[PDB]
Amino acid sequence: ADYQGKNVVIIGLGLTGLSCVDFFLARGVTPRVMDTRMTPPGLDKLPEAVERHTGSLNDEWLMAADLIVASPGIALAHPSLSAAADAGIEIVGDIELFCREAQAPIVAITGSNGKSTVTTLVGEMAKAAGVNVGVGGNIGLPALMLLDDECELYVLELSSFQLETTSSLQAVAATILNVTEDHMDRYPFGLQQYRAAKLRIYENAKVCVVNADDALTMPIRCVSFGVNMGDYHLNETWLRVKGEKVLNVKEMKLSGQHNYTNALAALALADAAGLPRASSLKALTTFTGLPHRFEVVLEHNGVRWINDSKATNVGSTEAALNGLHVDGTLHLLLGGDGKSADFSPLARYLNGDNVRLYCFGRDGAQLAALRPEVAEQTETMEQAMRLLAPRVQPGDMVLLSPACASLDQFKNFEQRGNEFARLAKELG
Ligand SMILES: CC(=O)N[C@H]1[C@@H](OP(=O)(O)OP(=O)(O)OC[C@H]2O[C@@H](n3ccc(=O)[nH]c3=O)[C@H](O)[C@@H]2O)O[C@H](CO)[C@@H](O)[C@@H]1O[C@H](C)C(=O)N[C@@H](C)C(=O)O
Repeated sequence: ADYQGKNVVIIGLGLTGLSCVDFFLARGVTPRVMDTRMTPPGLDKLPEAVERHTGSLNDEWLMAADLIVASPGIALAHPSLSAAADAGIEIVGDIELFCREAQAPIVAITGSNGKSTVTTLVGEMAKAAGVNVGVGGNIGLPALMLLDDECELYVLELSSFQLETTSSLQAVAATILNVTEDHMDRYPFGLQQYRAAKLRIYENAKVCVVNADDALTMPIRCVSFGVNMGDYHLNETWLRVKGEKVLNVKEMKLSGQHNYTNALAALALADAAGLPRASSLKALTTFTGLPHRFEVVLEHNGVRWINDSKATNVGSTEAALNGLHVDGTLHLLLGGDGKSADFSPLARYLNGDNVRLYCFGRDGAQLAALRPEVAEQTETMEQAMRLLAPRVQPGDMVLLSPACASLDQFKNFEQRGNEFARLAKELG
């Protein structure tokens, strides 16, 4: 697309907003940038020639714009932004800008849990085939920074927020891995509205890949994956495609059923994107996992300290707890900004004599109320760690799986996971 001479306004001075500033500058367009945060993180890195407005949205800028580029962290329902939409002013996000520019097939992945794992796996499968692949999006590397003429395949992790502002995505293969309650602070029409954002990923997708065990992943036919059913399903555990064994999961470094269905989803996408299955299976055997995703950061004196800081919603923490074997006591850390989630689905995991909860952050009290007689509540994760650490015995597990966003107290979930790992190494 061509932006020359257009009045471009970017909302968001984070990672996305900075990559858009550079995008436009490289195209001979100086945008203006605003953010409702008084001192947003990207303020320091903004080129000096770019006008910026912080502490609020600027309606004079918004109503004057030819194009508004909204970072995923601003709600389209923001009254300033709905006013501009009502005036007919075009509003896109960075993924939309990317789709207009990208000149290779895109594999697009969203879901409440499993997103980064499946995105990375497809990237590894591409690489195993010798394909020049760009991997980014919500996984952390702004998509516009992937744009490269030598690139042969793009693998995008996409959030519901990013999908809301995207209209030009025509994925070669698209999946919603699963839909579970998240971001309810951004969706006042609840689960179905959230689901509706995610369902945009299927629009104009050549192959849609659905979770046969999750009805909400299906369009209101798709290739399916599931546990007992699906085109890609599980059979010691085997990955199968239509009844034929393709991989004994003992070859995988990843474990857990939810990761075997992740592997199925990734293989489905890779097959649809045309990647050779043999090299795709190869990548499945090499991939060791992601940082902050059920990551053992210390195993010492018969205790494992596990960094699952990436568990920022209830479904993710369920995937940690569901089927979890612990020889002694599980010391479970929960806490942060729960984004108005119902935490009560976690209750069925917290029974018995071998569980201790340490709840912190903004929604610490609602987390501790899950089972009051086994729960401590502190203000911070550090206080919680120093509380639990004396109590830890050989055989125990210490699990940070906080079911919450970290934004109330931390820069991001990575920072939260790093601080846990330092304290584990200190106290363990
Ligand atoms: C909230 C969000 O969608 N974050 C994704 C985004 O990061 P970026 O730094 O660009 O975010 P942003 O849009 O500036 O928003 C960050 C924070 O700033 C706040 N913010 C943002 C703009 C504004 O004017 N006002 C304001 O208060 C937001 O509400 C949010 O609390 O773009 C990055 C590159 O694509 C992503 O990696 C990053 O995903 C993270 C890791 C995430 O938490 N995503 C959510 C959606 C999730 O996975 O569930």
